[PDB]
Amino acid sequence: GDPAKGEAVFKKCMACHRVGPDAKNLVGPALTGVIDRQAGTAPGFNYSAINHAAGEAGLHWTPENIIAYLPDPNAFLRKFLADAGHAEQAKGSTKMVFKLPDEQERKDVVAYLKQFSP
Ligand code: HEM
Repeated sequence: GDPAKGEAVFKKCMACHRVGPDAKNLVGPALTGVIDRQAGTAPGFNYSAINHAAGEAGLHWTPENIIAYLPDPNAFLRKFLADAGHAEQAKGSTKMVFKLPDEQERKDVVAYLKQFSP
């Protein structure tokens, strides 16, 4: 992944997300420090039941998980919960109504996000 190109891909995320110092929540949660962060734990953000449940079931945003998540957020979260033994909690839908199908763009945007996490 190329972080330089990733910054350009992030333009597709900026309508709802912010990264950087004192980044604040908007329609979506701040993404500073999201790498390896438990899903649904960004301070002050009101998550969907499914995004919250996935984190409680063990979902952490490793680079691999973000890459697999971006092409279809709902599909990823529902499968994660089912595989974990919490299928009953995968009936809802995530508030993130956006998809990034292209593999390269996904790799690059994740490379960019890694710059803002330990
Ligand atoms: C390549 C594009 C984007 C990236 C990298 C991205 C990444 C993420 C990630 C990793 C999460 C989970 C964060 C957490 O659990 O703390 C998330 C949640 C969310 N994103 Fe995005 N996002 C992108 C674009 C968008 C856009 C454009 C929108 C909406 C038009 C959006 C709205 C949201 C919302 C509302 C949530 C919370 C979902 C929920 O609570 O169910 N995202 N995003």
